[PDB]
Amino acid sequence: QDGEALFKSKPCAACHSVDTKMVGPALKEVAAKNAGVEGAADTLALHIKNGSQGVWGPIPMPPNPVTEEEAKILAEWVLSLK
Ligand code: HEC
Repeated sequence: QDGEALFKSKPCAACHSVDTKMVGPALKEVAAKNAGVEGAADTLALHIKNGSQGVWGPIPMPPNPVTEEEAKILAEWVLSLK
């Protein structure tokens, strides 16, 4: 309740997903990509605010209105997804 709920209010669900997918790699598939790199939370923060591409597909992710506070938490729950 201190990590998943945030993903809800966060439009990250509109594009990303938890047990499926639509545009970007579901945090589940992404968690496995940055799993070995548990310290990937810092790299994601730079890929979320300034968007990022080539890491998954030719679809650059538009910058989202997220700060370091929400970007950090959301990054902690995404890494703890599984
Ligand atoms: C559709 C406009 C998206 C919304 C809304 C959010 N994200 Fe996204 N994200 C999107 C795409 C298409 C991609 C893949 C980009 C690529 O080419 O690889 C992503 C990727 C991420 C990642 C991983 C970045 C990487 O591994 O290099 C993260 C950590 C991520 N997105 C986070 C994130 C958050 C927290 C969002 C809500 C603020 C969010 N995304 C929304 C597309 C879209």
